[PDB]
Amino acid sequence: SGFRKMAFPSGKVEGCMVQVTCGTTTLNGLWLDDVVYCPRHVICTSEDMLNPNYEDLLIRKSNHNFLVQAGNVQLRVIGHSMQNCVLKLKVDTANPKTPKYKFVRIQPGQTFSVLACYNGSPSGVYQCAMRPNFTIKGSFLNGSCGSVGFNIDYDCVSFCYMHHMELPTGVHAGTDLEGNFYGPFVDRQTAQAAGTDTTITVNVLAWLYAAVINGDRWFLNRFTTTLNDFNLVAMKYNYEPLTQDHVDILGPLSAQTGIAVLDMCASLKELLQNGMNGRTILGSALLEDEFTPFDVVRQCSGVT
Amino acid sequence: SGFRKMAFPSGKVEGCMVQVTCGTTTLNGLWLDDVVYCPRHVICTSEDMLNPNYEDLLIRKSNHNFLVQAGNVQLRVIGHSMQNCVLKLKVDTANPKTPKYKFVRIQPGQTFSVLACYNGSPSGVYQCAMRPNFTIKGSFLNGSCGSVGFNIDYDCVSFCYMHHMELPTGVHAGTDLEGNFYGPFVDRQTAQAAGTDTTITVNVLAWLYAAVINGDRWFLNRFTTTLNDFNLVAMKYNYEPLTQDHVDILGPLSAQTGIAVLDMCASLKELLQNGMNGRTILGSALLEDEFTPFDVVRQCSGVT
Ligand SMILES: *[C@@H](CC(=O)OCC)[C@H](C[C@@H]1CCNC1=O)NC(=O)[C@@H](CC(=O)[C@@H](NC(=O)c1cc(C)on1)C(C)C)Cc1ccc(F)cc1
Ligand SMILES: *[C@@H](CC(=O)OCC)[C@H](C[C@@H]1CCNC1=O)NC(=O)[C@@H](CC(=O)[C@@H](NC(=O)c1cc(C)on1)C(C)C)Cc1ccc(F)cc1
Repeated sequence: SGFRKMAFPSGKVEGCMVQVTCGTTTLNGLWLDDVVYCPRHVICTSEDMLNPNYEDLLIRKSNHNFLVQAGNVQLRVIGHSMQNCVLKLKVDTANPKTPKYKFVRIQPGQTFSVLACYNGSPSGVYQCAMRPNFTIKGSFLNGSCGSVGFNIDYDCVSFCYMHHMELPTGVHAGTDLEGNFYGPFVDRQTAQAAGTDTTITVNVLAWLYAAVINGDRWFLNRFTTTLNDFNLVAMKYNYEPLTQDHVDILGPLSAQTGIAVLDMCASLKELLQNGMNGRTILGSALLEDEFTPFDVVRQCSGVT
Repeated sequence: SGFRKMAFPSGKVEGCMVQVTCGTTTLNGLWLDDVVYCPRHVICTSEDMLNPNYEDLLIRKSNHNFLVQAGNVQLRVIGHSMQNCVLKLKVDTANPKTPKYKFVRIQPGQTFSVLACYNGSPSGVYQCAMRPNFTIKGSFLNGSCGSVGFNIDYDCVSFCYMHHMELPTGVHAGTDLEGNFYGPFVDRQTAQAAGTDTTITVNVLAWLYAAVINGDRWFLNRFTTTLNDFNLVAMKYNYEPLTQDHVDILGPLSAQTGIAVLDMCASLKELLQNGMNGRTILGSALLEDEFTPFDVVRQCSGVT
């Protein structure tokens, strides 16, 4: 038993991380088959970043302006292509460590593992969520860009995130592996509004089932509610509305514990109204929303 | 910027994980060179676990009663030895993925990465601390035993932990890689008292520095204090006393921020006395103690 913020094992992704250099700019790239993927802003001089014309800037680059190091081995870049906000660098070598992989675009509320890298070297692995406003609360310093987020489905790495930017508020923004930003964000150093960040209500409920499974039950009350009563209270507290799809997703946890979703909604309504009164749930003094119902089922069934 | 509970990349340790089977009992093993390391309780039937005589049970086993699977490859066991609470199985094949490695015994308050495994397969990586009472707040299910904890110093993997036990209180106990238990625990299904779990004061201070670096300053107060004033208050709140070694170790963070250790001690004293009043620090509604000063330096400098 016990419950922790758990990342997927990072090994299959470590063997894909290379260093991409263009003039001063050194950041991380993802080496799958004979293609290296990185942020297209590797081609920007800090001055460009104000208002970059990425076509005009890329046009003035040759294959040879791009330095790719895989450990100590140099990869010959034999092609440079722009797909939305990512650079695709064709290389002379297929990566022999390439795992089975897909590119996915994840939805708000979904979690992924981030392999935080600097100079194409892995430093750290942490789990986080796509926030409803399509930001992530990550840990990223200078050189971290091109760090990827991924899920693992047995043998298949599903890449969902590539890190491009921090907003002045200290939260993070990036793209799927086809170079489309999550959220209304652009790869430009100008004022960008995130949106009001709401709580992921379905995830809070899954974490409350996590809590009951680990013997933390003090917040289980007598009452019940409706999807409509609950949502009317939830919106007051900047919580995402709960839909029937959310209730059906919470089904297995409901069945395991013998607590109906709408009884757990009734308990969460209390916690929002009356507060936690200084009691912790699974060692946290606040309601946690960065665990999906799959994340909870993984870690209370032990999927490998 | 940003700040997360971050595990080391798990790749080098994934390459060492094997499944060990003895009669019914299946659990995880660590394969370094031509030796497999696992919990000695692999030889116990659930009935034995009440009061096991490990000599009498081991005596009745031969090299061929031991099935080691490394993915699909069966390893031929050519020798079996007991060192404290671990089995050493001599195998015909040195592990070609053996990294540079040490066995270290960590101190209370130090952090490590856990690679949670089932049937010799990696499922997840999370960071935690050796509690002052020599327990860990982990996530382990049935089959998790032989899962290891490690630190990584560039290319060298320092193994510090092998999981053996959950206590009835839902916290965890295990050994160093020479099979010595952390704390007063034995590998038996009998009543074992953990000890009073205190807060790791040096880690709380490092985390407060982490907070100031990330723009979270609201708790920086007017006062100062002495090592003795602070410690006198710290003991009242079940915090570990702060020593000169702790002040010296907090030096880099002190220098970075221009905030002297005893000024941060003075701030922490207030938080203990007044409580947190419902505000958060780095997204937590309580004082976090599972980040060392090295962990904070790692993540506010980006060591790779
Ligand atoms: C990754 C790239 C890098 O380090 O370059 C190689 C040397 C890096 C990661 C972030 C910096 C520290 N924390 C991070 O997450 N990203 C950058 O270097 C970009 C930094 C930004 O994201 C800036 N964003 C803005 O300029 C901005 C300001 C406002 C109001 O809205 N957006 C913040 C640090 C402010 C640099 C960059 C790259 C590409 C761009 F199109 C713009 C900026
Ligand atoms: C790992 C062993 C494994 O993989 O089994 C091989 C098939 C596993 C870890 C725990 C299971 C649940 N979560 C865990 O972290 N260990 C066990 O299966 C042991 C179970 C325990 O540790 C029990 N502890 C006690 O028996 C106990 C009771 C008291 C007062 O103090 N300690 C808990 C389930 C309660 C089984 C085991 C192994 C070795 C032993 F010496 C005794 C018991």
